[PDB]
Amino acid sequence: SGFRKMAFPSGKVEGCMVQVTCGTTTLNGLWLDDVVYCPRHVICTMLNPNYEDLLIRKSNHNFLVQAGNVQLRVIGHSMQNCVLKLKVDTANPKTPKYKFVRIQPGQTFSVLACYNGSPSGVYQCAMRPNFTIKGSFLNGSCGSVGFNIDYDCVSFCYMHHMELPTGVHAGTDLEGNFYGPFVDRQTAQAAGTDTTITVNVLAWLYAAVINGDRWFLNRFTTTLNDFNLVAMKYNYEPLTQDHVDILGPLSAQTGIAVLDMCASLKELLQNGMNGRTILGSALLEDEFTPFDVVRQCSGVTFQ
Amino acid sequence: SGFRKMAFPSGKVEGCMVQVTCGTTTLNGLWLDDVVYCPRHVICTMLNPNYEDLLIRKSNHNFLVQAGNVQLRVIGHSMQNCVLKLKVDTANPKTPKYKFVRIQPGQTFSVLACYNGSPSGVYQCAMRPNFTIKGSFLNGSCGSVGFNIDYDCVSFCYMHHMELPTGVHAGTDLEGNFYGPFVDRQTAQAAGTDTTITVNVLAWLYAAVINGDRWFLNRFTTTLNDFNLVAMKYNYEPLTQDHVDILGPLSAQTGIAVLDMCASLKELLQNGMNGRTILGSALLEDEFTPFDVVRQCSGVTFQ
Ligand SMILES: *[C@H](O)[C@H](Cc1ccc[nH]c1=O)NC(=O)[C@H](CC(C)C)NC(=O)c1cc2c(OC)cccc2[nH]1
Ligand SMILES: *[C@H](O)[C@H](Cc1ccc[nH]c1=O)NC(=O)[C@H](CC(C)C)NC(=O)c1cc2c(OC)cccc2[nH]1
Repeated sequence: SGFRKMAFPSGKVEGCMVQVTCGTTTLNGLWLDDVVYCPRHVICTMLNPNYEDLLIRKSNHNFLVQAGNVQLRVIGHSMQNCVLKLKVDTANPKTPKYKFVRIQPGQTFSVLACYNGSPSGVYQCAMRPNFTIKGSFLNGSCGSVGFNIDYDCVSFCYMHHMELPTGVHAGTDLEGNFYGPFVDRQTAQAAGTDTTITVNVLAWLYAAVINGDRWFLNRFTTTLNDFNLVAMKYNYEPLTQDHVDILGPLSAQTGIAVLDMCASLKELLQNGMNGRTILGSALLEDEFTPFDVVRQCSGVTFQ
Repeated sequence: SGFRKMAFPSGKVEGCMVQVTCGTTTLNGLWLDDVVYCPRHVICTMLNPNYEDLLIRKSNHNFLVQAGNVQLRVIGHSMQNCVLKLKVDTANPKTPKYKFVRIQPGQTFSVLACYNGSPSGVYQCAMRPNFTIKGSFLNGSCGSVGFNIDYDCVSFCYMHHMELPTGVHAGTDLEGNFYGPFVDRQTAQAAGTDTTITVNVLAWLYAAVINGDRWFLNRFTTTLNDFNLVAMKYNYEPLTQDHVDILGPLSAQTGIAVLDMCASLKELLQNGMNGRTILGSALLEDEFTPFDVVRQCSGVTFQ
């Protein structure tokens, strides 16, 4: 019993973290096979950089790459969108089975926060509809990564580049393409309007039911259309039928049809919890996907 | 910027997790040097076990220990309080620098939840004043461990044995001694009355200030005595001067004396947040120690 915001075991990713220094800037890189991936702004010195030019100047030896104590000789270098790829003379023996994936807003992943090539800690978070994440990142964390694990395969989805004036965070996929409309410039860039991930809240309510919190379960039902109208008023993402279907397995487990839970959520948005808590929380939690709930409640393990 | 409930990187502990089977029961063990530590109730078959007797029957070969794919030959076995120690013929090459510690209520640690010797995920939690933890543990998780990391040293403090009727969790230190008044019997054991960790709430308020949430900061001050009276009414641990001193460094950082923050908390207990949030939360968070705050806000890393 019990429901926690659980992160993936981090060891497979820990074994890939390195430190990358160019001139005076040091940030984190990701060492897979004989390539180190890192954010390209390590070659900055930055209000508007011309990264292709800065890279003509730079030669391999200008990149100091340290894997713990060991220095790794850079024998080649290239750029792909906003990430630098440093070919090194040594393949990482701890490289896991891996993919690069681009996630969708609403999906979750674990962040391994690193400084100077060493891990500080791990937590789970959601890609917000506005393509930001509400993380815990200080200066020097750039190049920390986000990931999911599927059995033995690490799917890297996020590399950290920037903190916005709002104090939320923004970065790229491992092909260097930013999530959302940001650029890797030392300029102030505004977020974009966020909304709550409605399908995730419903998953979290099924998790509550599975654990034992049911007070919020109202006797009524509703239509997808009617619900999506009450949602718009409270800044909630529209629920699609793809979402309704993703919730089917939880619905079948708990004996509660999706539209009934939709009724029960519709109430909460209108009356609040009146001092009550769901799974130890007093706000409606939207950073658990339906998969996350099934994983945690089923004891799914990795390898 | 940003404050998350961050767990320790789990890789050092991942490298120690093994599967232990006796007859039909399989749970998790901790492999350090040539010893595997696990909960002794793996030799049960359980309403009131006589563990010393069951162990006379058992011979080494009766313990099936698997480290991933590899079987580890048990060449000796012994009990220490509620944990079994299985000497194996092979020393774990991934053993980290480590200590066994017994933590104090109010302190925090990370849990690496495992099943069948494999990790499911990692999260941070607090030892409650009543010596329980509010975890996420299913049947078969027993032998999962809790730990802290200090640079390169893993300090193991918790091994999981039981879930109480309340659905909170209870276990031992790595010397097999239970936290709180529980026993490893298949019986229903009641918790004991819990309270909120007052020093941790204050740390969490300094964390808020450090990040930018200050609305709750009242202009008044108060005495330790006066505050501890308002606390008792709301089921809050008494704040001692040892606690006040542990908060000194945060106080010095933020320019806010400890007793002033005590005034500002005294209000919240009396008026609530009136629909407002501190660090994205609408309840007063008590699972961050003062150290946890400084670690996270300072970028402290491990190795
Ligand atoms: C890389 O380690 C850091 C990450 C970081 C810095 C500070 C706080 N939290 C963090 O996570 N990245 C950067 O510093 C960016 C460097 C590159 C992409 C140019 N810069 C920013 O993230 C940044 C820059 C600015 C301004 O510059 C005018 C203005 C306002 C906000 C801002 N954020
Ligand atoms: C070990 O893997 C499990 C852990 C566990 C089981 C179920 C749910 N969450 C969990 O974390 N431990 C056990 O099953 C204990 C076995 C040993 C210590 C005997 N048993 C319990 O934790 C337990 C036993 C009971 C009752 O037995 C009459 C009654 C009520 C609650 C209860 N908990």
